Amino acid sequence: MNRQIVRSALFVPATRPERIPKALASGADRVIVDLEDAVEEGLKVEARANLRRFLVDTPEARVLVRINAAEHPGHADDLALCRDHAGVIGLLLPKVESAAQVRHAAVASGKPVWPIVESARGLAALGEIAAAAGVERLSFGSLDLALDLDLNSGSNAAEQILGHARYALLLQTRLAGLAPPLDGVYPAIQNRAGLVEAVRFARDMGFGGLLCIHPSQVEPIHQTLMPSPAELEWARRVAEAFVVDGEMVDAPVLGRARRLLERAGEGG
Amino acid sequence: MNRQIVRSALFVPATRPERIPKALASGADRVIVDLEDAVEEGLKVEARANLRRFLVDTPEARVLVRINAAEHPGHADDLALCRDHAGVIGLLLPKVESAAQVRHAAVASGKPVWPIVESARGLAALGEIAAAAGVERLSFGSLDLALDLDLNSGSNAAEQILGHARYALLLQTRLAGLAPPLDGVYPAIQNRAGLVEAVRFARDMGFGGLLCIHPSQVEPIHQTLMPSPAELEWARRVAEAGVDAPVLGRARRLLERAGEG
Amino acid sequence: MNRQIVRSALFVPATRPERIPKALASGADRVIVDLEDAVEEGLKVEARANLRRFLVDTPEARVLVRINAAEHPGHADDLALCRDHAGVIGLLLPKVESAAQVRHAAVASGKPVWPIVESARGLAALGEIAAAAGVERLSFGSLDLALDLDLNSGSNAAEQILGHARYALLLQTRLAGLAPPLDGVYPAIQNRAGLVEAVRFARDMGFGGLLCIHPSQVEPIHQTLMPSPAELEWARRVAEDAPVLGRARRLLERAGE
Repeated sequence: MNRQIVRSALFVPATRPERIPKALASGADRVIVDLEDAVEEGLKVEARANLRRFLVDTPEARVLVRINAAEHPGHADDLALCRDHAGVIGLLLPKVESAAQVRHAAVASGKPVWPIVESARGLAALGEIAAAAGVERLSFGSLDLALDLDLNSGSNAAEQILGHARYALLLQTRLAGLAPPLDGVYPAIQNRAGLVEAVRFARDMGFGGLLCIHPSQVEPIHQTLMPSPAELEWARRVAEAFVVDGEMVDAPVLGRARRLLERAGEGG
Repeated sequence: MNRQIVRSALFVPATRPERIPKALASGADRVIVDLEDAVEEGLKVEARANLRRFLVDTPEARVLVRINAAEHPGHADDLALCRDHAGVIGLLLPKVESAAQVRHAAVASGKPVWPIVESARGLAALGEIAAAAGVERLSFGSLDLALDLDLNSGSNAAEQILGHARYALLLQTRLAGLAPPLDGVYPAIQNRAGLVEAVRFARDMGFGGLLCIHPSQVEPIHQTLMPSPAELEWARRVAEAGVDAPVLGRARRLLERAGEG
Repeated sequence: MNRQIVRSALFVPATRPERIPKALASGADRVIVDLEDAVEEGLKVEARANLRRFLVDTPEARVLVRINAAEHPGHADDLALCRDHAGVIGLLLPKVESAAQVRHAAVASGKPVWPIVESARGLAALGEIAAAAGVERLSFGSLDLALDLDLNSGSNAAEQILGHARYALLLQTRLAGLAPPLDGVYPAIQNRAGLVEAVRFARDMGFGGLLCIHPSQVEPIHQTLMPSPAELEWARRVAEDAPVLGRARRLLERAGE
């Protein structure tokens, strides 16, 4: 919901509507139907129609939508689509650089916004962005930010620089009282070992999950985020409950126990 | 005093005043009597009484006091204890989240304040906190910060995040012209090798010392901060002569790190 | 060029004017004649004259000049030297701490300014510094910053802190639209392996090049920055999107074209 951990948010282009149910069947916590960078300019109207048809034909489906930003002439149409279909439970706003951009998207759609930091200018304004009314949680465009800062993506030095963006997302999350952020996409679909390392690092620094681009990435993300059997056995008992193994059942312990349950996908 | 290196600041819970003597004789640069985290809510009123009894009974003792946070009902009573006893030479303000909290504590106690940065809010306001009137030096609550940001304490990623926080504390120390800061408590009392690593890393990035939780940690901390014989020879000469401001200042820093401030 | 990659900027002390021609033939992208730290206080006036005579005697020479900081009594004379010689194509301003220091140097010299961030104060005011009129690009004074922050130079902890400071230069470069910055001097002239690693790390985080202190450092810097065969192929084609043109140009400049 607007406060649980999202372990995985899987992109699927609106140009491939047959892949939308496949994305939903992958077990990803959230599916993001993309109308933005994965859809060539000449196919945006067709893509929007494809998404409309999916939502009308599958009313129980729940998805996020990555819309075109305000500079694009289809921004209003994208927002209207988000506004008019109950199945759209939030939208990703790319290239976010101001609080105003967020508010416009949140009010026009009436839906929660996930600002995606993709530039240095967005990072510099993250304080105001994160504090904007309508923001659910933050994420960032790892590749896009690397390009904006002329980094050699994948290098240790680039990761050190991206660490600043990560720190900012984590700090602003806490300051603004947002839901757990998502780490950026790990693009090497064939490198399962590398994905696991990326997930471990994100988890260890307080991210709830990762943005992802192929159904095959879901299993390893979920596996790496999963707490131990012992932590879950304890967490479940603490959730129900009070003295549970010694400590009291206070907000810090429920927040702890309930965070374990959400990392295991046993929230709500 | 308000400018020297403090290599070690050892905590002793106010519920255990019988342990204060050992702390004061451990060689620790400062002893901190704690009224906060190490004292259960139900025993805070009592713990405050124990400290007050220790101060009156031991008028020569010199200690720091870690008071309860600003939003705690006992904050005023903690500040009154710090104000009324000459043996209290400063107070640690936990969970500092604004310059305004520092000012209230500084004016009410009339004693130097040591803000402990241990929350995101604290980091966000570190510029104004460090520059507030009454601040002696900053300290880092690494474990509390880790909890506040949901970090996996001890992991490589967590250490990267804590690096961002340490950088803020060190940069603001310099900008605000504060005395050398203290790095966080290393909790593994039975892991000397771990402690030594934590001290050397802290020292290498400009920290003056570490907060500590058991007398046995004082010796390894002091040993790891002790400058080499070479540094001390050179330092004692530059001191006797007192060569520009920064250079002479570094000579003193070496002498203080050797406990010859 | 005021917006190209500078792969290497080689320091030569003004007390050694005879070494300037060697530095200018080393292949270094820029030569920096130093009037600051490499010159003892008692020789600064003599050194300034050495440079002036060198510039008068050698009009085709193109150099940067590292002047004395704003608070040094010779700051005005150093600036006048930069103003009066057409061969001075820019100046390095040490221990920059305000936009006002940059504007003073830029107006008094009429030349581009290269602020050197070497103090906590400079870091704190970097947004204003980077945005000041006359700034070409930023450079990092890692050894002087390590002194200002009481770091143990060369240690892991010190490099972690320095990394945080490097980020500020990289971020402000992008926000202020400056030319590619230069990373700090790698002091171990005899450790070629360590130099190569320092250059690779710098390049990977977005630095255009390194400040250097010996001509033997130039070749390894240029070789480490040299893109692969495929990267240039693509770069040469795109030469013969606006941000893509920027990346293509960056590649060619890293290859010395």
